[PDB]
Amino acid sequence: GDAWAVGPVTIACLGALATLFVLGVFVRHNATPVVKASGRELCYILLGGVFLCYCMTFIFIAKPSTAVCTLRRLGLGTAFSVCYSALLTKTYRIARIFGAKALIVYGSTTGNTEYTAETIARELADAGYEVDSRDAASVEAGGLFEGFDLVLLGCSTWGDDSIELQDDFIPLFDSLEETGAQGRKVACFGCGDSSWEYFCGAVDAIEEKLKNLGAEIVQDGLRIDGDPRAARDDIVGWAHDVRGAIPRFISPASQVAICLALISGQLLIVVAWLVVEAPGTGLRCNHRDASMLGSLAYNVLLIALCTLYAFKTRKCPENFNEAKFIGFTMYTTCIIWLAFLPIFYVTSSDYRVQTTTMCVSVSLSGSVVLGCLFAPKLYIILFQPQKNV
Ligand SMILES: Cc1cc2nc3c(=O)[nH]c(=O)nc-3n(C[C@H](O)[C@H](O)[C@H](O)COP(=O)(O)O)c2cc1C
Ligand SMILES: Cn1cc(-c2cc(C(N)=O)nc3cc(CN4CCO[C@H](C(F)(F)F)C4)ccc23)cn1
Repeated sequence: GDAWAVGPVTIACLGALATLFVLGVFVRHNATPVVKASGRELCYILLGGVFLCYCMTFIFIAKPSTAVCTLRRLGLGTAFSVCYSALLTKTYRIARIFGAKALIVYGSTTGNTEYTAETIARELADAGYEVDSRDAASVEAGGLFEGFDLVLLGCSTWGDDSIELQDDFIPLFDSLEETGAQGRKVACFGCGDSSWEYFCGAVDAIEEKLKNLGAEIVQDGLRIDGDPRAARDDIVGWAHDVRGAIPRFISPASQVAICLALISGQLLIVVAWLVVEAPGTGLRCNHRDASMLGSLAYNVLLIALCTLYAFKTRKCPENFNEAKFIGFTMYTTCIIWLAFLPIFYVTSSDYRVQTTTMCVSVSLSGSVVLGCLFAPKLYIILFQPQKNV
């Protein structure tokens, strides 16, 4: 009578041993760039989740009792939640540190502010910003700041007996109300000369109109004297605090925190369910998974939210394109869940079939995380150590 359990137990043991091997390779090479360069704590949380997926088999195969019924209810949702919260936090981290995007609008005649913007654009590019540099002469005011996390306005000072903004910049300055500067993080720069009474008067003028509109001036204006090439060290130095506006780093403790919050969401659903509907029997558990689908809905949200963010952040090259492999993991995950959920529905009337299918789908969900995400990571660590130094 235990024949039906041989196949699922074999998968579960092979899968558990693979997950342990992956953890072993990772912990042995813990300070290595492949393991350190991304969400290290998140990849250990993820492995724990994959280990729990395989272990769920032993709970499905077990004879129903108060303890087994508790474990099943609590575990099915939790196992998945650990995986999909670690994965969502990984893509969320990628989306903040590389998702960030900046816009540079400059007004230049002799190419001085046009050079300042080029060297600023390079420094921001180096900080994982999708930088877009645009001359003011070829800029239309209406909704120009929309979609941008950071906006840098560059302008030289002109006018003989008084201050005057650079020729190309004036229309943009005149219709500044229309760009969407309210609540936007901004910073001004510009080239001028100290032989002139009002050194960089254009910067002061732009800073002040931005202030009235309700813009968030992150840093004080960069006012350069003479040739910008000789003040290059201060330009790049100014770029060090403008890049700071949108965080370029989420701390290891913060990653763990947001991941633990999302897992806690599942816990609260399935613990609250257990206290309302007391676990027990009388062959079968008292409260089936179909009696309350709130645990499943939460994991479907996590999968949906994750797959959205994974696709949006796919082209990121950080940590040997881990973003691409999270993509594959997630596209494969959707396919498993879209194929199995209808099977469970149309098969709900045969318990041994439900149990057996659950052993296959939960383990397959684990195997996909090991195959798409970890196997490529493993191949570099073990067979390409020169690429891991
Ligand atoms: C007609 C004229 C007016 C200027 N007025 C000012 C001024 O009031 N304040 C200032 O700091 N620089 C002033 N300058 C200096 C220019 O801003 C400087 O040459 C600048 O580096 C040009 O930058 P751009 O290539 O970005 O246009 C003036 C220069 C000229 C010839
Ligand atoms: C890949 N994979 C996901 C799971 C899984 C996961 C979860 C969860 N807690 O996150 N809860 C499940 C509940 C059930 C019960 N069905 C009874 C009849 O059908 C119903 C519906 F609506 F889905 F059709 C639901 C079945 C499978 C569940 C297993 N494998």
